[PDB]
Amino acid sequence: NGIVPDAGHQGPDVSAVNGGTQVINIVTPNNEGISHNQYQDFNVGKPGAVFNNALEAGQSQLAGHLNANSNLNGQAASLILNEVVSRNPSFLLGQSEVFGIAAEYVLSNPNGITCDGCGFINTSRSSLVVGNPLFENGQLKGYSTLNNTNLLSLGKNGLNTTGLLDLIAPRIDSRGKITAAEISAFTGQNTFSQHFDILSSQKPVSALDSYFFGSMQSGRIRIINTAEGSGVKL
Amino acid sequence: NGIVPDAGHQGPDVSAVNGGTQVINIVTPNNEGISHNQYQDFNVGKPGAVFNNALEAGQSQLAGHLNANSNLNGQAASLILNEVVSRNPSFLLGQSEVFGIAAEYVLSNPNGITCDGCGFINTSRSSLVVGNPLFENGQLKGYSTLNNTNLLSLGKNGLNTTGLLDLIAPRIDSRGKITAAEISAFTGQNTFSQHFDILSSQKPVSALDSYFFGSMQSGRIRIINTAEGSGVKL
Repeated sequence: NGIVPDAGHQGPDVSAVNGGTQVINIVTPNNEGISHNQYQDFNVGKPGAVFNNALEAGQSQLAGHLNANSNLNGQAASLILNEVVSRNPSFLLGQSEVFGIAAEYVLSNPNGITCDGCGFINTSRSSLVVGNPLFENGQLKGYSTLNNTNLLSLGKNGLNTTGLLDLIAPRIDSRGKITAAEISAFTGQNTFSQHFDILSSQKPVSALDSYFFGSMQSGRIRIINTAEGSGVKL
Repeated sequence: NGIVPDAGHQGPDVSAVNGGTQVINIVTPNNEGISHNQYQDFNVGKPGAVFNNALEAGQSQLAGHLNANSNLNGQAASLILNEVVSRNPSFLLGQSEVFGIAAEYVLSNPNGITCDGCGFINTSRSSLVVGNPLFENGQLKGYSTLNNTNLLSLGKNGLNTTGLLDLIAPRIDSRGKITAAEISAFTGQNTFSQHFDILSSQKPVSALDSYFFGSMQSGRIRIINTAEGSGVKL
């Protein structure tokens, strides 16, 4: 059971189909179209995980036939925000599929995220954020990696998606092949808008060095490091 | 004598001061402010090279006191375009200084460019183009790396500038520390605007792989590879 929802209102319904693939019936989107899901644990194993963003029944790639997600109330998410609220880091070793209506996908975990052979299916954009979402008056205002020195790690088996990819962390350590339509990596201690515009930056008390080994199979790569002094090694 | 001007109208006056530092009195800018300099050979050694873009006499960093460049006729270049028109590749092993009015700097050499401990002083933007400039009706229209498989190489001693940096080539092989305000690397077989907007791209007949080893000390890095299939290894 890699994914364990929070007990409260923003905990989605989580189950599994024969073979171990996890199925997540994401919570009702708010009026902005954001499904804000909170978790005590968020990990994807080799059998993968399916996030049900469907308004009609149909065939998922990883978990077979599923009904429409009743939680949606006829209103598919524009953004599936997965927020780890505990101190547990995340490990992604398999595919995350959005079943139904294609959406943006975010995993935020300020304790650390590791991706080793992970991928994202039917996402327009997927973002991995070692940091927290920022909310004002119940609305998403952006993200923060301030005062955080934890790591976004990408292992030897890499990361694949047909969509856009954002990698957001105090520091990144990547050792595998990253395949994506576009890759954006933002490092350092920053605050961000909803769309990962950098709004502010702070100088870390100690060096925050990032390391990119391996190939990046993408037509467009951007790397922004705001940690004045700290570098990007390739 | 690393730098040898073309014999014609666009060949600048090239000399040297005691110690071997080369001094280039760039040609009269056109009405767009472009000083279009043509060369049989263009190489910068450890003593460096000073491009005289000065309207008044003064002190250069690398070559001591110089007069204003008489060729300017009171009209400093906005862009110093250095074009190698022969089949000779370029090696840059030292600093290129713009003396006088800060300008944009371009070196175009479709035969190949190698930079090992090179740098750029008093440039707002410096671009290394393994490719040719494109001219229509006497005006600069952009650049081309089409039908070219040659290499932009950066060696163990790296490249330093306080300004923006563009690296434009069919393929790039970098093994050292690149320090710049911003780094833009565009690889593949492309046509470009004057400002390195990609206007067209072609699929190369064979793979054009680029390799980035070493650190990139810059707050903003962009890598665009249009060679569908070919990758970027870090």
